[PDB]
Amino acid sequence: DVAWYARYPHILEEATRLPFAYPIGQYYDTGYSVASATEWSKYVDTSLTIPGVMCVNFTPTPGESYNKNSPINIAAQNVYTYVRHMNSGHANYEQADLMMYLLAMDSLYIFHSYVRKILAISKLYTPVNKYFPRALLVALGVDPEDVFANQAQWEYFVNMVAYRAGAFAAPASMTYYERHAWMSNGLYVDQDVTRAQIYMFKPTMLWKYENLGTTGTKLVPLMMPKAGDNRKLVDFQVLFNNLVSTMLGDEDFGIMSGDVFKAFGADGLVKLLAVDSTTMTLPTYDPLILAQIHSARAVGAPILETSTLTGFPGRQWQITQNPDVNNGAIIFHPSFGYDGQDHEELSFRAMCSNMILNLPGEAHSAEMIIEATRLATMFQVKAVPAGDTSKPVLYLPNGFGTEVVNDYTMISVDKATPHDLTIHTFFNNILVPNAKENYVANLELLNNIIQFDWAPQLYLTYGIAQESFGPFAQLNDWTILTGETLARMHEVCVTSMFDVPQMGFNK
Amino acid sequence: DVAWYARYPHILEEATRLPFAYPIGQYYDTGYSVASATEWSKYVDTSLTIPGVMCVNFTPTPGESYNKNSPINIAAQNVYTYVRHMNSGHANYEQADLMMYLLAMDSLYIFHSYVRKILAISKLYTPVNKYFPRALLVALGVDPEDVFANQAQWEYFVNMVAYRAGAFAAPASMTYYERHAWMSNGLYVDQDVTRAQIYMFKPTMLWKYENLGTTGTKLVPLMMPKAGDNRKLVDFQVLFNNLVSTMLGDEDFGIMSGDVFKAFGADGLVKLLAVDSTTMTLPTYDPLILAQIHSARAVGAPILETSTLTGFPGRQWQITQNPDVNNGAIIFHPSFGYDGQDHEELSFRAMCSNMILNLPGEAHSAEMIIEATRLATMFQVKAVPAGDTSKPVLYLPNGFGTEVVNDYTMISVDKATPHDLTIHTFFNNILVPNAKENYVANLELLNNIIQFDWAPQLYLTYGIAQESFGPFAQLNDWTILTGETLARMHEVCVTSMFDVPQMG
Amino acid sequence: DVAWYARYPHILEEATRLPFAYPIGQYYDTGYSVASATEWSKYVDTSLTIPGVMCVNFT
Amino acid sequence: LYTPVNKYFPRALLVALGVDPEDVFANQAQWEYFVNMVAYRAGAFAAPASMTYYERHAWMSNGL
Amino acid sequence: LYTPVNKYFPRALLVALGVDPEDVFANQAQWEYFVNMVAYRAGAFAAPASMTYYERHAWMSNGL
Repeated sequence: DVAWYARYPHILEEATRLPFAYPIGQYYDTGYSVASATEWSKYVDTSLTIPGVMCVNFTPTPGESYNKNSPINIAAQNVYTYVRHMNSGHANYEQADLMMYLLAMDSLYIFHSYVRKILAISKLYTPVNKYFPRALLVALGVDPEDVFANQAQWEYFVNMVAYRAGAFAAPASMTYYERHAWMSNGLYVDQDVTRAQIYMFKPTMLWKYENLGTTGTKLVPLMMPKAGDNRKLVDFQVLFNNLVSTMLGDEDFGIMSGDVFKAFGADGLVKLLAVDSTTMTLPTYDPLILAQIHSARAVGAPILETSTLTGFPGRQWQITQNPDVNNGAIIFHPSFGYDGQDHEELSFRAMCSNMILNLPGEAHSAEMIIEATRLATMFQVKAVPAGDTSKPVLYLPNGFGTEVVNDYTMISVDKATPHDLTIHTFFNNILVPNAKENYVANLELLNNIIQFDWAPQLYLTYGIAQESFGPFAQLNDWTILTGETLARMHEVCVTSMFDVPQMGFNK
Repeated sequence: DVAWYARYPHILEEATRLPFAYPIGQYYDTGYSVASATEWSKYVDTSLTIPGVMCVNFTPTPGESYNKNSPINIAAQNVYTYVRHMNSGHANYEQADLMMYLLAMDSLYIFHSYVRKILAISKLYTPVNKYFPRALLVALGVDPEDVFANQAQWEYFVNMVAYRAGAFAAPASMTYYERHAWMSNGLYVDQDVTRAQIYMFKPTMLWKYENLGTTGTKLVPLMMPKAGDNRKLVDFQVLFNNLVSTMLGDEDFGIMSGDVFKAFGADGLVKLLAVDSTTMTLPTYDPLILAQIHSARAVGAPILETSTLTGFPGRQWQITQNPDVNNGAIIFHPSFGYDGQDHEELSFRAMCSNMILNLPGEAHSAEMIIEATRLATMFQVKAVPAGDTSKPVLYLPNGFGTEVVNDYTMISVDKATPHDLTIHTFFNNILVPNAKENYVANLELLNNIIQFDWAPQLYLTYGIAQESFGPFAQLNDWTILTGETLARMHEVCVTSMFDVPQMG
Repeated sequence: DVAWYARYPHILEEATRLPFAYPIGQYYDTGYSVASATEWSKYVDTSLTIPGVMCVNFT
Repeated sequence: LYTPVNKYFPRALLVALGVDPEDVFANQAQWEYFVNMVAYRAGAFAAPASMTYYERHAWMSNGL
Repeated sequence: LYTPVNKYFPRALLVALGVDPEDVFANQAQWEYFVNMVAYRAGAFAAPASMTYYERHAWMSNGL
């Protein structure tokens, strides 16, 4: 529309001629336009730190369960009828034992997907992205040089995990295993461009099986390494030995493995595929994963048996069953809002309003709405403290999906020299205390988060004003979602996950 | 993928039936998910306000001009030897008289586009955007109820402006006029959706002609209504009636207009669009103008003759032409960084780093790079103050386009009752002092700004941290742009805007 | 009957898209329309329980 | 009986009949043997089908 | 070799051959390359293939 540009294309061509597409992964100085502005030292920001990795730290859940009408208890009955009665299984276990076995197999498979993602990341190098692979190895909690120096041992340990897992049987058509394996074994770009931001999913903990004999059967948390840990292969081997120590000597699990093998055949079982030296993972583009990560809503740290929570004596996360308690129901009723410290993280008050679910476009198909709400978990009531002096504030949900988000971990480069990698972990809620080195740090945090495209929505609590700000995101087509609607969607998605269609019903 | 959903499709159908497409322009209360949480009053943000209007407040510039070797003095020479060699005779004017006439014609055309947009906005209605049309009328500075009550007089005034300014001749082959008409006669969505957010361009000031007789000519600023001023038709009539007061029955202006009419024919003149009580502009999607908004870069308030600048005397913005100064050349070097007071607005220190040209995709053509940098203006040095004491800090650029951005104005809804329109005026740079109330207010402004898609990139300085934080914008394929590159691009675009295809 | 609904059918479509057919057998909490009303504890019935089985016990 | 839209199926109907619902799920084959043995033992006796007493009681008792 | 129907696999068969069953699990790559290095070093010597002594011993000591 400017006729001068077509009459002089050469002048326009040598006029612009700009660099365009700097490799991300390293610090970039912009320099000064006013050269005398070194007298205003910190008042001129010449830094440019583009982040690369946001790791979503999750816990695998069987859904919320406090009575026999839970989807996990209905699934326990539905799979026990197929294994025990429709296929003539053994009679030395109940339905809750079979479902606890089926839940421990999931933690086994998530560990396998985790270590093979560690394997496949360490072979990713490109000139356009200097975060590959080291920042992604840091976000998973390993020593990035151990996987380089001991690559063959890692590569054979992953295969040995997959071979040892063949000692147990678990149905393949149960979509719980497929969803957890697809979720914890993927690199996801946020934009589908050349040098995009990477999303990952790491387990915060796994579920460790514990036998109690007469007084039931537990699943306790086994903590996974966090992003600053620098764990070697020996640590992951000790973790895998700790995960299967209570499972290979158990005769109940041997009987249940034989029964699931007999009921579902050999081709109807979960098979962990073997990897080789040429096995590469590539970061794909998936708009459903991004629709999960946007509106993912973090619950906080898992509560442990050794965690000090004043006013909440026994409230550790555990999937329990007892034939005396709740007439043999599988019970997972966890408290949320814990952050690892014996105080109140009072930014969790910002999660006490109704959530916003915004999606791309205007279509909003039914399975798109059921997929975008998987990691969203709203609180319903406060937990009641046991006593008179309570330091934290714990919350009870209105149900949740098969995964809850514990927190997020963002890997970026440092603004100051020597520009190392920076690890910041955060909830959806972020408290900004009244100190000088909190406001510009939170602003760096916010600008690093908005580099990620379908990021989680942030809730910023300022302690100076005693005021939280609501959903810090750009909204396109949103709904205000209440707790009963999200509870209905959660019950649907958890019922679909534990459904086993290999049972030949008409249905 | 999931075999259970195909077995019970009615469950998945009825469980996920949610009302989407909430109308924007309203306050929405999300409610509580924890019913007890009313004891934690401001710690639970149950509020949701989406903004609708970001008005880019611009000033039309001729480019930077220090001497006769400037692009508009070269363009004055070019258009004067074109016009003089079709109108053979005894001309009573120079190059510079003709070019200052052609620059006053632009302020007239931008004023006509401004009041025509005021009329054409007032007929806009959408049930899903409640910002139409009162927020767009508040952002332009007009009282919205005055345009609805006095519609026929507004239409008569706009048709009379188009009839009076349309009596003068200006060449249509000069793309200066077409660019200013494309900015001024335009409603632009940031995304191609129905509940999109609106970008507008409004002149901060216009250039007012005054003939200095023997001592030359001058173009002085005439300020426009700012947002929330509730200006009536009588105020815009006063603005028009001192904009064209020196021009409307004038001898020399008629001679120059007749000369331009004989040089460039009737088909080669700038046309003015008329209104007929059905004229309605619609918000279009133009990613070329959104790239300029993304790389836009505010320079501050215009300096006037009445402005108090301690340590800076005689720094007012003017397109001056004196025959005894600079060999009779058109001179314009405005001083930037002024915000309307005497306190050294030290958010402007954050504009002393080099800029980031953010641009989407992976392939960037030469026209796209030369068009996206049009509202970008980087400071180069500090202006030297006259005196030991100096309250503000001013800056000199390395050139600028045919427009500079002075401000941005955001229109959203108030979260407190009643939910009227809130008006927020800001630069690219934003100072956050050490007070309790303005941290969450700056969060309100930041989240309001990120609702707009290709918004200008922000710089945020803090009081107690004593540091600015850099470009607050989601990046893409970017590049770091220096002052000499932007100066070359500004030279190219000031040359291309004022170019006339000549015969000589 | 109403000529405005035929002019803006998408507004009427999206404004009245509600999830019906709630499964029976569950407790449902309706919530509060007045957020302050938790100070009036049992005076606000936010509960909803639909029964399912009536067994006629005969001889 | 199972319906995802009625959570009273089947435990509420088993509680209303007086039976422990988990005992019927755990001991399904013995329950089926007991019911088939009741039908085989009581089916050894003769009662006239032209008496509508039996059909009315079967219509009430074998009915949801 | 792992299967749900036979809990002797593989540990009892590793015990019957006289190895630590956990060493072959924890050092699988080193075992796998030592076997190949044995097969490569044995190529330093020549022995006839049609002599059925080698075939019988190899088929006998490599079978379950």
